[PDB]
Amino acid sequence: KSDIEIAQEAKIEHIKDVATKIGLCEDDIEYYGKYKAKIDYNLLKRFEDKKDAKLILTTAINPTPAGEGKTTTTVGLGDALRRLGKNAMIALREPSLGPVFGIKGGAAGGGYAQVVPMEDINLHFTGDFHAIGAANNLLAAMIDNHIYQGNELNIDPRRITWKRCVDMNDRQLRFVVDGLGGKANGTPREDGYDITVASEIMAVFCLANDMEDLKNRLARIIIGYTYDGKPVTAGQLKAQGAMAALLKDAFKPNLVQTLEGTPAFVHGGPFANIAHGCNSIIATKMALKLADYVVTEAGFGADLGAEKFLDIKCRMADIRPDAVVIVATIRALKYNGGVKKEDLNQENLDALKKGLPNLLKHVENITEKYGIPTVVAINQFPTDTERELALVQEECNRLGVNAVLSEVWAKGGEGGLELAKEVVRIIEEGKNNFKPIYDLDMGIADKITTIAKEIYGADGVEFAPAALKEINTLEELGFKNVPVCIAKTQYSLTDDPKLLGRPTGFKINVRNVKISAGAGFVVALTGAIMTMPGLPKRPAAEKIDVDVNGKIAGLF
Amino acid sequence: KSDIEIAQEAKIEHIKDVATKIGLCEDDIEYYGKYKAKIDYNLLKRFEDKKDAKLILTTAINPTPAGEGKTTTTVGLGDALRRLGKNAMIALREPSLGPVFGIKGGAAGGGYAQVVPMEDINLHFTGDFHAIGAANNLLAAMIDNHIYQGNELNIDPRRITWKRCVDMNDRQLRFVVDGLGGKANGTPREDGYDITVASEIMAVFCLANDMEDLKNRLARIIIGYTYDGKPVTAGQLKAQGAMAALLKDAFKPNLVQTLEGTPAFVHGGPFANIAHGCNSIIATKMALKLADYVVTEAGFGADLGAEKFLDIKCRMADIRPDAVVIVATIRALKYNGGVKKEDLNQENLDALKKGLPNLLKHVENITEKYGIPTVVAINQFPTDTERELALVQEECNRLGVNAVLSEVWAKGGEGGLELAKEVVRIIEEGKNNFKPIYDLDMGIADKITTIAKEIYGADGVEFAPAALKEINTLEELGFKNVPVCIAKTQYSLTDDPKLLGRPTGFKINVRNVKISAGAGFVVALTGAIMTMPGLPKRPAAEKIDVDVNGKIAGLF
Ligand SMILES: [K+]
Ligand SMILES: [K+]
Ligand SMILES: [K+]
Ligand SMILES: [K+]
Repeated sequence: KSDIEIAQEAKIEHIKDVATKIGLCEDDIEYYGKYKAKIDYNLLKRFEDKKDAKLILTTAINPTPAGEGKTTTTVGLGDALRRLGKNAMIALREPSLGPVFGIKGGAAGGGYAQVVPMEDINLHFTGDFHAIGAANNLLAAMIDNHIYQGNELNIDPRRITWKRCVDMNDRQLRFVVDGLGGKANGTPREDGYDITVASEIMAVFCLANDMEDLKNRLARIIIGYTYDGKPVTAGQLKAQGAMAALLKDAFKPNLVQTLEGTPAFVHGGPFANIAHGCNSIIATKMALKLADYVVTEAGFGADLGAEKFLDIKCRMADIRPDAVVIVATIRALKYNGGVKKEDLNQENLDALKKGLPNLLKHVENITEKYGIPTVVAINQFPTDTERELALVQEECNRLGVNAVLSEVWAKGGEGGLELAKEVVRIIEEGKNNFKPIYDLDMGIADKITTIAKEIYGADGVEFAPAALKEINTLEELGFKNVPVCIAKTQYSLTDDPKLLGRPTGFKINVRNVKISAGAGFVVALTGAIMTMPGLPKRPAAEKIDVDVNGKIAGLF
Repeated sequence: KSDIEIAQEAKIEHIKDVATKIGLCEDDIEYYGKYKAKIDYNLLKRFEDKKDAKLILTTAINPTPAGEGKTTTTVGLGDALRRLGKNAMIALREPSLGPVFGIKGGAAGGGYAQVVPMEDINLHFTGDFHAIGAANNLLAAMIDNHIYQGNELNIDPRRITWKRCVDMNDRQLRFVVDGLGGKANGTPREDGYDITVASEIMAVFCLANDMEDLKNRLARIIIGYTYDGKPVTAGQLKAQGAMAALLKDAFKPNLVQTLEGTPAFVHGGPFANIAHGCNSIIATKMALKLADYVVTEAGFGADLGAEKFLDIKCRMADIRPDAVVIVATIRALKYNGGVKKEDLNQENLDALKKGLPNLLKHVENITEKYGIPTVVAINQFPTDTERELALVQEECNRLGVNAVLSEVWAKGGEGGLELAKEVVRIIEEGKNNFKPIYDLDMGIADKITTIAKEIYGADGVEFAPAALKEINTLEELGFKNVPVCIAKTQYSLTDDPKLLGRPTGFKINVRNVKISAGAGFVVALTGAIMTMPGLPKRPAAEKIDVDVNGKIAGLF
């Protein structure tokens, strides 16, 4: 009935047998128990000529309180594809350790569309996030040590942008002063902690093509500035070698499985606002060699995660999407029309009509702006009536797109058969003219404007004076030709979370612009950003427990 | 040939095949690749009424700038016992991650007496220290959250004794102020970081009998005090279940091997000054059920590690040592006699006899105070003369103990055959009257006095006023009947590191006394303690590197 019940009651295959389904020898894998394995990244060099699998991006409409979660569809579509005899696998992100102790934690997907072992994935898993945190904190220690030991690079300690990290929900570490207790114990400065997944190490980890590229990106990281305002890099500190060493094992993608034994890579986990919201390039590229179909996803709605998957990841990974699945629900669209959280169980075509343009804007963006075959996945809910479901299908058909019902949550891979059938159809029959919505040689401001106008539907962008200054400085430093990562709210196409549906007559306000040199993109900031979540009054930690066997209870 | 070259060239068995030597099937072990495995701690409870293996404690004379073992002897002796057809295994500590990036990694042992894989052990290994850190930092976050959300327990944030941690040599975190940035972001307070291995979680982890005992020790931890001076525990914050959950897999002992395939547990790693300097109780007790002989060790010289192994660990684990090996070198003895670091290669029987009393005191302690069969191990060195060796043997025999030559560094197991014979002999023939040198009934000050008097050969102890008040306070809080852990210099029997040989007519100055309630012992402080070491001018990290293939270089 519950997710954990279904997970712990399911009969699961040994990971070797899962690895066999994607043509991996037992010399290619390293066991972490019977149900987890790391796959060596060096084998990707052997498949240099094999040609990529069909790539299916699961995205969604702007998230709402009604549902939803697109991962059940990602898992389900992978399960359904294998039930139709296709050699398919999936690539997901790994979840952060911190929130599990705040707000319980949950399944990668849910119902009969999950990945397992759930307990391991929601704790240490294979240790990647620890390795990522250790790299981040080595760099922090080496920055301060260099200053402490003489400061030949002339780093202004007040201008260190690099932050420490920990994978806990600890608001107490948001703003600190460290290096206190006299000259024997450091150099006093203002500092702060991000949760590990927010570190630039994570974005670099997830965007590296190979171990060589990983080290190059690490060296490229800008940790701060000199007294005269010159960037100082991790390479100047000779830190990249040691950081790569700490990430040697972690960089190997993790093989797990769905409930129905579909191979699954769970690897990496950056944010979808201040970063790109996708799982590792190494895992995606490796999955594209070892299978015939690959279903992956990007965080939040298609205005953020998909936009960044297509305009950042695809171009850095040199991969091309063959299909997009835009997940949605009737309830969510009624919410976009004006219906209150409590009143969503009642039929309302007029609200559905008013809030449906949110989906249509997304469907329009993928088909018309990006030029990719698209299908809409409607997750079934008891409340839904035929009239409601028909209007969605009707409006999607006006854009030349099918809206298929999905019951992957209740019925697993069977519930995704019709979706899977349609996905295969649009791959074979649908026209694909994919290209990123902007060219790399465009100016940073123009790129931010392009995404704002083309994807969000804005009249334009209002840059603050500080933003304009920062852009000029970044272009002066030689970063004009990198992609753009806009940090804004997920709940609306605009930068105002209240404006639901398909807002018009609006502009985006960019307050600041900051480079992530390792990641290789510029972050454009709109509102306030949370990089370190806190715990609630009654943390879920209080009800987590162990004893005989262990047997960890209270996680879910 | 360097240590890393020996380890890299050695032909090593599959851990399955190592495990079978101590009666373990694949269903008992949990792989971490081909060469590492975790063994379930619950396995111990079905060997309930099996008789314990022969327990051998490897210890040493006081450390010197020269060298002396100690681990090489522990590893080589295990190898030697197996060569004699005995079912022997070893238990060692895991090294901290931080120091590796400052002053390079080191072999678990040395020469031809190593434990492998060396690289993995000097990095993340099986992830235990990350888990231990996560538990520590979860508790920190829960303390601050509780205060932040209302502080029903009435914790005075200025009297929080619990510290955050990280496994990096970062002096910048020794003294901090956190909780800044206004009321949305915490409560301002003074704070600090320990290196992870100094966390009390490490001591609790290492002293827990089982999961039930682990959870009870965790809940028992005092994290600070209320505004009216009452202790506040992790139990009251309801964090023990969550911390236990983080430590579930970590608490399972790690199985690895020596170069000659001798089974080896590597588990836990606390300091030998502010803690007891032994590997985990769970690994030792579990080794005692799976083998016929178990060789283990404690940090620093017998005045520290052995004292704490015998007076703290043994009583808590309910184990009895059968033999003790005191490792020593001629050069180290001559250094105790006043010879300089540079002039040790020349023969000097005058200095040898002058510094021999250090060894004689340790031999006297183990044989007369503790009443355990003892053998002295002399690690061979080319410059040692026959007359020097003869003097040491004569003096040892004067106290009814043999000094056996050990060549385990150069010759491996073969070099320790003669030691193993003598170890087997003193077990069967030697009179064993083992008892700790103090009963738990005794008061805290008397317990401290007894150790100084008996083990260090002190005239007594000068307790500072603060120490006297702290001892009384603790006894009133109900901590009178707990063991005592004296933090002092390792280089001398006294608290003055300059005083070599066998000093007489001295007293130990105890400035403070602090409780580790989870660990279940009291810490007596003499001098200054470093719980967070710094990086040097040119960190080893600078020469650590990875190539295109992911091969790590420069770690050693
Ligand atoms: K995790
Ligand atoms: K800063
Ligand atoms: K380690
Ligand atoms: K404090």
